[PDB]
Amino acid sequence: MLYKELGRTGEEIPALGLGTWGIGGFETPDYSRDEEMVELLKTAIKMGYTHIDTAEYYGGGHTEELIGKAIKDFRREDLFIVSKVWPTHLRRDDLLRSLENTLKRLDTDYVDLYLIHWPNPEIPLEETLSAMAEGVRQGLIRYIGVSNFDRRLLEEAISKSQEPIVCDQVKYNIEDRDPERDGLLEFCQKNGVTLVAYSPLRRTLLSEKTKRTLEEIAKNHGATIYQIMLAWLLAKPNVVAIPKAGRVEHLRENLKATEIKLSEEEMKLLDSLG
Ligand SMILES: NC(=O)c1ccc[n+]([C@@H]2O[C@H](COP(=O)([O-])OP(=O)(O)OC[C@H]3O[C@@H](n4cnc5c(N)ncnc54)[C@H](OP(=O)(O)O)[C@@H]3O)[C@@H](O)[C@H]2O)c1
Repeated sequence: MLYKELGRTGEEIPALGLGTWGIGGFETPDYSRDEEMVELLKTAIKMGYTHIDTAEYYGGGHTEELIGKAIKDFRREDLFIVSKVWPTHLRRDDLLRSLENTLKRLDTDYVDLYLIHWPNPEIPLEETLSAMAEGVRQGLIRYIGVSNFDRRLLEEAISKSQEPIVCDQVKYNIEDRDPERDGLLEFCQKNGVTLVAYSPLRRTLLSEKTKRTLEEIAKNHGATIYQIMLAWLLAKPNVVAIPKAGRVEHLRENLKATEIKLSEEEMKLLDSLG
């Protein structure tokens, strides 16, 4: 497992996080593979997927419940657990309730990282960030961050927050390159913010052109195309990735991607795909 520093914390985290969207349901709870999913999560944690990405929204709360069971076989302090508050709950009292229920469902006293899941232009950022600071002061949150903030909003968040904003979790992969067009990745890299790439496999939906260049490079490393697209992200400074893998095979395969060394010319060729 590759490790990288989170923001300017002097703390390193696993550079591959464990995406949990769809585990125990999507927008609503799905109780139908609960034992299988708890066992999957335990096996991922045991393989080294100690950085876990979840949200109150996930499975209508049930994803955090399953994660809550799975983490009982491990020392809590060895795990890096990330949750998120949905844009409907960014008002102070709603945020603190969401935090509390997240903690209840995880059955733990704190989260390692807590994110604004999406910005809500109707709720002043300063209010939301100050409520999150209360969470930190109370020992309920170790670090705060944001998600789906463009460069301007990240700047605005940084100016309005007593606590450091350690990351911006955004969509970023071999095809989806809004963080490059926005100057967001450069901003993060110059200002000690970790960019966390969600949908880092683009849910496997890729054009023919990108598949063609991915295949060449994959075979040169005797890897899969998905391994190449993870290694490409991990090769960039300040970039961490959160693939979702509901199968052992993919958990194992994606872990291997942390020991691929792409050449300079392969990096340039891959950069040229979006
Ligand atoms: N707003 C936000 O902040 C936001 C939005 C979207 C996602 N996220 C987070 O980011 C995570 C990942 O994003 P995502 O789930 O949207 O997309 P993703 O990780 O790009 O792709 C997930 C899909 O790829 C498959 N997969 C994974 N590894 C594979 C491999 N080696 N070979 C073939 N297929 C593979 C999975 O299948 P199997 O499950 O069968 O392995 C799943 O269907 C989510 O779980 C969530 O934690 C956050």
